[PDB]
Amino acid sequence: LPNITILATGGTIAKVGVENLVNAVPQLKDIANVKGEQVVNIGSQDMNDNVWLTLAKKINTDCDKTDGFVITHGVDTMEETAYFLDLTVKCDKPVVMVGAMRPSTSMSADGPFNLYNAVVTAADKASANRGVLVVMNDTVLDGRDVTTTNTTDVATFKSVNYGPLGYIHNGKIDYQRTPARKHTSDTPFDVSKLNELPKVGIVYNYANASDLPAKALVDAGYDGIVSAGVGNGNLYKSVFDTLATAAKTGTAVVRSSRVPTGATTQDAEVDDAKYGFVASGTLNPQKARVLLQLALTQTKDPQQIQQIFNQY
Amino acid sequence: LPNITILATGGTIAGGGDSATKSNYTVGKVGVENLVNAVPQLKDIANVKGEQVVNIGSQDMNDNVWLTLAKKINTDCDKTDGFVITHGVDTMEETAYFLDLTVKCDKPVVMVGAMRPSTSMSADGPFNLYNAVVTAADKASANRGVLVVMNDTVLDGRDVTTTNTTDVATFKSVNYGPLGYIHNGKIDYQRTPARKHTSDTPFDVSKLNELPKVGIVYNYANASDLPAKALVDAGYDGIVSAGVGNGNLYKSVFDTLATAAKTGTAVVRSSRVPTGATTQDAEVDDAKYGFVASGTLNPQKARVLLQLALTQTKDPQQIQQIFNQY
Amino acid sequence: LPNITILATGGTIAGGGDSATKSNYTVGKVGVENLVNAVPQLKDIANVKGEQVVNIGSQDMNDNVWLTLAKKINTDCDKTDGFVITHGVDTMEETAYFLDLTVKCDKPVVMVGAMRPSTSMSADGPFNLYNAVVTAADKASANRGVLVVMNDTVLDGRDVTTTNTTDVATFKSVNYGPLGYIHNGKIDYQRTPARKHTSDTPFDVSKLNELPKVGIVYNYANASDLPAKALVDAGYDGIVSAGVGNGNLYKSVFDTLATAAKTGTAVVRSSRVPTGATTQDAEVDDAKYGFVASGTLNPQKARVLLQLALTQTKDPQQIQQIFNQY
Amino acid sequence: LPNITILATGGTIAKVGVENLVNAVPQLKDIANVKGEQVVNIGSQDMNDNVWLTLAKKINTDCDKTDGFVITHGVDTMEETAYFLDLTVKCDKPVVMVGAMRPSTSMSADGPFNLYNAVVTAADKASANRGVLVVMNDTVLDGRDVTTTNTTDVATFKSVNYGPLGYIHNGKIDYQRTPARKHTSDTPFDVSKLNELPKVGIVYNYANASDLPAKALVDAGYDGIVSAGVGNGNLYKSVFDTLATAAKTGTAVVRSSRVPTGATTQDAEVDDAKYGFVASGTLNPQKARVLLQLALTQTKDPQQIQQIFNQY
Ligand SMILES: NC(=O)C[C@H](N)C(=O)O
Ligand SMILES: NC(=O)C[C@H](N)C(=O)O
Ligand SMILES: NC(=O)C[C@H](N)C(=O)O
Ligand SMILES: NC(=O)C[C@H](N)C(=O)O
Repeated sequence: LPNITILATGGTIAKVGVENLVNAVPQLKDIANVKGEQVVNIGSQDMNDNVWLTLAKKINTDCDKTDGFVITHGVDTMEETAYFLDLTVKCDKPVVMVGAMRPSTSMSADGPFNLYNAVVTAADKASANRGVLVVMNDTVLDGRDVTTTNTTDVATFKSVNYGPLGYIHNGKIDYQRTPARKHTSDTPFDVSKLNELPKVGIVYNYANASDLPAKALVDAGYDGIVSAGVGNGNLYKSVFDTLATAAKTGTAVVRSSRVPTGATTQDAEVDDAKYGFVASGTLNPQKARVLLQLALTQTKDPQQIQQIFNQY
Repeated sequence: LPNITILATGGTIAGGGDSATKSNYTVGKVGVENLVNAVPQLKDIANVKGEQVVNIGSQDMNDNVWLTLAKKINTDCDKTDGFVITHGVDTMEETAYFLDLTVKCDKPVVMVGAMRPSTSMSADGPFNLYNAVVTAADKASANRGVLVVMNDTVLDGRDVTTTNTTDVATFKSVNYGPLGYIHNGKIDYQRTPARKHTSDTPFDVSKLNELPKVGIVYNYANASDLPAKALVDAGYDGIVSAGVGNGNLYKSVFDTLATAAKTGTAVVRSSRVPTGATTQDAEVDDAKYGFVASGTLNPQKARVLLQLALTQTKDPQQIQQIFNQY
Repeated sequence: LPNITILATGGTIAGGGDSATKSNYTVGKVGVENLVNAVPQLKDIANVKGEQVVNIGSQDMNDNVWLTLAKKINTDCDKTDGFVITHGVDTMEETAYFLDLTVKCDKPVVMVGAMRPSTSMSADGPFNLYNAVVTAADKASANRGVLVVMNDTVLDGRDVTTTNTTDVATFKSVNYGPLGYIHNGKIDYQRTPARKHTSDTPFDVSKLNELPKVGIVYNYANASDLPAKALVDAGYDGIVSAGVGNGNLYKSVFDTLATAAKTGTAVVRSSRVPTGATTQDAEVDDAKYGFVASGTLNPQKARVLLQLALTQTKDPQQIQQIFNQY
Repeated sequence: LPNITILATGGTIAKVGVENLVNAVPQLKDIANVKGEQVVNIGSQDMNDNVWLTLAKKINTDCDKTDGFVITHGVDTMEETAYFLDLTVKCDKPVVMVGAMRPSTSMSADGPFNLYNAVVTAADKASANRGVLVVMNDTVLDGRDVTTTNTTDVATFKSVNYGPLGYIHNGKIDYQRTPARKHTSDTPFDVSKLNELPKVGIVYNYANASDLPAKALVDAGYDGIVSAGVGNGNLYKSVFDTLATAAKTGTAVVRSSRVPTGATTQDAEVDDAKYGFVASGTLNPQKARVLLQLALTQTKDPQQIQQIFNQY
């Protein structure tokens, strides 16, 4: 039976401790020897750079001591942690994240079977070399494309652009897809000796949008700003003016979109080369922030950041 | 044949690039007469009159174009059988909900745009405009509130949103679904929005020169409170939170909006999550902080209702009631 | 607290396997009392009374269980405040539309099932049944026709379908969207089906012992006409075509149904395609062949309406009118 | 510039001849030298075994004479032809199928840009070794998972279980996925010397379903029957009884589902081993018929057919 390490971080799936979660699912003994460690116990709405750095280093350090990792986490920023670990984890043994939309005490609580299926996924050797995974609602989702689509639905987690890697049925996964984008040990991002990440903020676009958010970030000397643009990454004129300034003043600017699916493209309405802006592609704002932080540990050059956004 | 007025505001439906193949284009560069003349079959279904209100990308849409549109429809109601509004896709869902809450004309108001420019191969704008006129000319379209017609579908202004950056099929009513489908110039309506719209709302913009100041802040891991603080320091009437999950806030953002709400800033919890209600009775004690829960209203759509709510009241209980009825 | 009757028919909500982990299970093996007793919180929202009508997998649902359900609801209407019907997922969308067209009780009728057996880890059935009772007990649920409540969502019997073989979230109203969403025991209704249902339909099954014979044939490349010929040779009252695309037929299948329609078999074009109307004024001259276009009705749902239509009339024009109103 | 062969078969994208279709899109000269051949001019509702056999042999024979193939086809059975060619084509040069929901003469006709994007896809060398493709609505879809989801929508074609391979924007594709299931030259199906396929029929399940369709197929001595089951591939009792008989009497039986997404699984309500039935997995009825016909050119053994349904 596989040795599987659960790293617990909190979320609705749990204040409840790592060992209690395991004990609630005695069928885990059927498929793995599971050891639990508490990393934090926080709502993922309070997830932060320090936790991300902790997790990346803990998995990188303990890779050779276990066969697989399950990370119990909140739903709210699961998609941000998953893509951060996707880009920084050098362990090519399965790393699976799981949470729950309903608490332990709720009718038809989703947590137990979710944890079960996450351990099935971490225990499957076919799961190796697919990068960091999210397993929710009997589905195996790659850390780059996966996102929460509904505020309360148990089926919230979907890979809305490129689809899932595999479905789980009766403790077995039929894997039919693997992410082409470079992940884990195929990325140059090395966080082993970092204690902080570049400061990257996100501003929202809408009708009559204020430039004051964008100006507060520039005024604070932020390393990068992601735009949650309208439609194909477009910018209200005030926000465009403040970000045009930012980009030629030592702030990297990424155009993403508030629109829940599809790429922010080059060659549409915005001359990215003229402004020194970067097109996020299918990365939504919060994912674009992840990659922009990491790109900025290697470069400040807008053209080299665009190459990163085309590769990872 | 019914009298239909097109009020043009620009958008990619009125855009052009130098190639029919290349994705490059500039917006709001073609007049309404040009859009009308690219749909020769329009004569078969309506007496079309075009007026050019503005010629902008909807990325530059603003309060003043909203007040101008609402006042014009309300003023001209008795002069026409229906309105079509040519507009950009990017903020269509915002304009549509604004007009849905402020127009008192109960004759069909239909918005329409296009994802491909007028210059491109298989341009979507011509059939979209044909289908928007069909809808505007349909007696059954009346008393449904303000509509968006895109990709053979009639959507209500409240739930309608753009779901994809490039796809001609992008416009969907992601929570409650479309009102009807258009085939061969006919509509089978099976739904009407229950939320109050148009002549059933108390919002009157006929005398208004401006709208209350409402901003949107994004939540994410390690979110800066600096955007929230910038809006509070400029004395904003309202802030909408694009929350994570069921409208949750990073602790820094939480503390700044809690403080803001105690000095009388209106604060609405919405969600960055593309579908589902931001509910009461979740992780946030709204009554305790004087916050308002957006329901199915996404952050940009919650702004619209919060701006109009702040023209009646600054009370968080009464703003909650408004978010439960409109 | 309102009086709610559960009429149990079996389904996976009443299923069990020897493992909480393994996918193996057998259906309709648990009584209603057992389902009631696994939802202790039901006492908080209703006075629940269970009656076991049948105990079957919905894969074995049939005309006689449909007549038994409709007659029982109609008979007992005055004895209760609402009905919940525990049923399998597989044919729920068929039963739901049958009852939507035949029940004259305008008190909430709510159907509910589960994708995981009662024995499985994170079983969906207990919260599903809680949420089906909430809906049945909600005064606002009345006059909406027959409902399906699954995964925190209230769906109308006409548009509701199962979209996934295993997913707890499978039930969706794929053309016109849900009626409301349930959070913390409360419902925000924003839609009601416009098609006529319940006390607005002319269909009366109170005296009926049987339903007219209606079969379904599948279209595909190189489709055999043998299924179609088998139904015609047994003198079927109606055939529904699961067409390709916009309800198109392979030429062999076409020729057999054309022939059948000229001897008085009712023939409805539906589509194997999971969303969208099978329209008139496409590739098939329906008036020429005496065919009927199903609209948004999928083949199994078109059967339901064709069976009930054939109890009033065998005329293709009047069956077309029925498919345009119900 | 790539040499690209268009094989025309009909559909709404066209009675209009192969050369007229090309001439309507003069921008094709920008991206390929395109030669057109008329194979048939039929509505794809009348697609048939003979056409499938023609196409497979024509592409296999002409592989070395061109850089890429585009097949113009009706929407209605596009998903059946695509999966047939996916399994029988030995050319690992791009094979792209395209159609249109609207005719040439319609307002905002989709055909022109659809054909353009199909040639972009056939001309891209990154398209090679992904198996037979469908390009519709700016999307590249694998021939196995792709299906029509709406009767009239231009965006009808989707890979509803595993998602698309790539999006097309400005004549370029960002490919992020490839089908894992074995296709083209990785399959043993060889149709080069076949003039007919095994007779496989499809029967529909619903409440009070007649056994008469299933009995007519058995009575005709059909080689196989696919069940479009209810839910997870289940069978109305009458249909189950007639198919239990078929399976032990020289008819292969495949359990598929009328439900538009998800696998028909083993280990649910049906003892497949006891009945000698095969579970289709994510193959819908009409796709299951494709693979069942081809499996039956190699074997009649239910256990060997199940292995085929687990591999292709
Ligand atoms: N269901 C959840 O996990 C929500 C919670 N606020 C979290 O993300 O931690
Ligand atoms: N397709 C479009 O219309 C996009 C454009 N930027 C607009 O919103 O005006
Ligand atoms: N989940 C389910 O209920 C499936 C079952 N075969 C039924 O329809 O009775
Ligand atoms: N749009 C289409 O192609 C439909 C047509 N009946 C076909 O498949 O040939």
